[PDB]
Amino acid sequence: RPTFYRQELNKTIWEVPERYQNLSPVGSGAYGSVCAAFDTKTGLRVAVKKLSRPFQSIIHAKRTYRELRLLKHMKHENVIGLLDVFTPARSLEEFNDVYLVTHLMGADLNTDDHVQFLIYQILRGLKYIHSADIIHRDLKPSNLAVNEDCELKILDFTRWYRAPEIMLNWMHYNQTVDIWSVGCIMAELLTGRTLFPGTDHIDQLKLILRLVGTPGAELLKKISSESARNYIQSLTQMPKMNFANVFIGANPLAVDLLEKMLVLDSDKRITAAQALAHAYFAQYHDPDDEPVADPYDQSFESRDLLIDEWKSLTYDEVISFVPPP
Ligand SMILES: Cc1ccc(-n2nc(C(C)(C)C)cc2NC(=O)Nc2ccc(OCCN3CCOCC3)c3ccccc23)cc1
Repeated sequence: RPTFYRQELNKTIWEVPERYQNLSPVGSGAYGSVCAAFDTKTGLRVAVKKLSRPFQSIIHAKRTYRELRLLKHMKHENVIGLLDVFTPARSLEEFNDVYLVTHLMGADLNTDDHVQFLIYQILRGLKYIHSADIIHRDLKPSNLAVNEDCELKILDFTRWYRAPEIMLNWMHYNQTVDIWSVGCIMAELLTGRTLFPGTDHIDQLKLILRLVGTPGAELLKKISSESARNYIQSLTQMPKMNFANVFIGANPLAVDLLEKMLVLDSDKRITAAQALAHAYFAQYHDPDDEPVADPYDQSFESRDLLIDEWKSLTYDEVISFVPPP
């Protein structure tokens, strides 16, 4: 048990071990608040997350446990991972706050070579997480860490990048909702503008159908919601657009990979595994270093336990954490 020192950053207090210095507020909000700091034990700059009120409700305590256990299983280059994780209390009774650490990467994702490297790393990071049965569901430029080397990591701190089959609100889509999010990002990189800046769910939907055109008899026969079907079918029939003319001036392999990422039928959208195998990442693909992730247990997701129960479980995770080599 190292020396823990206290300090009031923003409207918040911070009680972290001596080894972390130059605590510089970087961001706060709906999650906890992050501070950039320097790790004298390893010489590296880090990002430290102080989870808000870890266990103020059952949703807070469950969510807490869910972040810790994920990041504790996440070990990939193109995916945020756990350097350290600590707290100032000894014994479960005193356990009140949790802090997380990671490689300070600087800047958020917010040149055909640059969109080539950049996007390749997202799909590489996605295939991995997805291979563990995890779906980001919140993929957007602000959730993509990138250093000056253009090296990019995925994390999770709009509707604009959300998949169609979840604007209407589906109860069980697939992992490719993430692939749609990528296609939206790749389009922003190449053009500079937000593909679908819908002002509302319904608006956003109009926007999306304008480019991709409205559903076919095959897709339509795949929606249970009369409401959802009634909303879509109730929109003026629209011809899908000529992506070529939409993204004129871009490498036609990038245009072609897009056509495969922005398909309304999640059942016919390209997966990450498959995306990496596109000709657009020929200069970067290598099937021998696009790893998958060990098996991830999220059966806990299904249960409803007491806050103290969720709390103990997390206490446990903390103390059983082993730092990377
Ligand atoms: C409940 C919950 C469960 C899971 C998540 N979740 N899911 C993912 C995956 C899917 C991408 C693996 C990632 C996360 N969690 C995070 O992305 N958490 C974080 C966000 C931003 C951070 O630092 C921001 C500062 N930024 C980082 C890089 O350096 C520059 C600044 C963090 C710093 C230290 C520890 C966690 C951080 C989130 C919440």
